[PDB]
Amino acid sequence: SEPWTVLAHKKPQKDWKAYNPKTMRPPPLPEGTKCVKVMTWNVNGLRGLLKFESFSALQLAQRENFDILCLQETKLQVKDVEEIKKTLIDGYDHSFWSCSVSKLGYSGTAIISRIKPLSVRYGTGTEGRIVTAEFDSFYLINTYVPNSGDGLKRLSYRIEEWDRTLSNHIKELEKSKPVVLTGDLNCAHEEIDIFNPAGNKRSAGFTIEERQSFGANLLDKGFVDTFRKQHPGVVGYTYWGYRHGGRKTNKGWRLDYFLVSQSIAANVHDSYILPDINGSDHCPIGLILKL
DNA sequence: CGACGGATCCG
DNA sequence: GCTGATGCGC
DNA sequence: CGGATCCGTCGGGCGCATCAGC
Ligand SMILES: *O[C@H]1CCO[C@@H]1COP(=O)(O)O
Ligand code: NI
Repeated sequence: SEPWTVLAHKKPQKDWKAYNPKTMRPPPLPEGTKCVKVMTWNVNGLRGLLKFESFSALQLAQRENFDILCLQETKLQVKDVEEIKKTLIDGYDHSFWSCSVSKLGYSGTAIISRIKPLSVRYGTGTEGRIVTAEFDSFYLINTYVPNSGDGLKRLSYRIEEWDRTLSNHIKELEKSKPVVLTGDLNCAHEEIDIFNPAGNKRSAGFTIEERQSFGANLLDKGFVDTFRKQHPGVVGYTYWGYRHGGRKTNKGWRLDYFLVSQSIAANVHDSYILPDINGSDHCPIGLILKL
């Protein structure tokens, strides 16, 4: 059973088709084409993902042979890094772990690479949400965006504080070299990125305030949503809530993105989703960027 | 988080 | 010290 | 009027830190 190949939407369109990674993906590049492969996955507790499947990271390298793996919601403490650092995967010696010191066992991002970055820096310019990694031709920012929560308590903090600082961080990097922004942006951009847009108008993640900041602070600053631009009018989800068993019915959201600067957006070859990989409420997404 | 009614618009 | 029960915020 | 909004409230599943009880 492949529920992601079936189109589930409350207000769909005739031109829309459900994402099928078997058929809707292009084939890999010729052996030797200078490129870089990046994967992103919200693990919803990395210690819980490994208790479920120990080889979750290895089975990604076996299926895609990525160069860089970006993670969100690792829910790791600063003391838990070294033990995970040795038992997650081999051959990726450059792993950087930003953990949350405010709330313990909460949030937490990571960037695990096999190519040595020129420089890595957490935060802008506490909850482990920003990891900027410099490379020979581009920055790579792995981001886990905070949620407004029940009652939209942090909605003003999300719009006037987080989305503004995140945008200014990305543009200051573009002054040097282009940007590949990945991670859990925690926002369903358009109505095609959610199965029930009408029923979540006031729900955190699909509020109009968050959706306008998705365009203003991010896309309208010279950026492209690779998956949407590669597959215009194609429904694909990267999240399914446990509360309603949404993964068995494909009733989900698209919260994980690969936003790439206009400079190198043409060099994007594939922006895919792997909805068959279980172990978390999210599923991994990938990017194949030509160099 | 999304499901499910009651109650407000509203053209 | 180890296992289960509890309360939290996605 | 009556379909299309808005909105009040619950039932709900999970990874973590924490906590007492054995
Ligand atoms: O249920 C979704 C809608 C808004 O945020 C949650 C996703 O939570 P994350 O696990 O992406 O932080
Ligand atoms: Ni989550």
